[PDB]
Amino acid sequence: ACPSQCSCSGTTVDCSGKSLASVPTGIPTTTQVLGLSSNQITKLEPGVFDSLVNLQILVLYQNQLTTLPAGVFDRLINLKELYFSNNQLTSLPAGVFDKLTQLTRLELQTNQLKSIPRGAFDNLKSLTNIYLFNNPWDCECSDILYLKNWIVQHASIVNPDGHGGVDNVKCSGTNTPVRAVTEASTSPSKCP
Repeated sequence: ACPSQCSCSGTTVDCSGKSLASVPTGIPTTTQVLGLSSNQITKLEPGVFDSLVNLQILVLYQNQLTTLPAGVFDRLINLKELYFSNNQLTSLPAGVFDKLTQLTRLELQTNQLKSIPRGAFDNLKSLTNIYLFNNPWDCECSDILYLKNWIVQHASIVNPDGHGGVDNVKCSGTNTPVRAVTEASTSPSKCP
């Protein structure tokens, strides 16, 4: 059955724009597309998505999330697209994307991210487009070096489709490109 606060169309569950603070309980396990955008979600509980083994698209755009619980996406082995822009994310858990081998699209723009955990994208061997602009990347901290190395390596897939490319991943304050950060200019002690 469709959750009372959402609208359902086939295997798509549209819970967007309903002033929700919580993900509904009892989303059908056959769901392939889950829209949660434009709500009031500030915190996801551990395991909130574990049932959604058939999910291919997850939309969390325009909420107020600041962190994620460890393992939150681990059961989403069929995910192809993750739309997580326009939240307030300040960090990502280690390993958070490790199970998303089919992911082609990852949207992280317009958050509060300072760095990406080392190796976070290691298993994303289908990824064709990632968005990272409009985050206050902390280029004084040595934690930035993985992101720098990864965007330099994979420059063609960063911020495509008119979003400024690899150069639009910018250091907070100085506004210089993250891709130009040198190891010697960073410090492990200048890390919040």
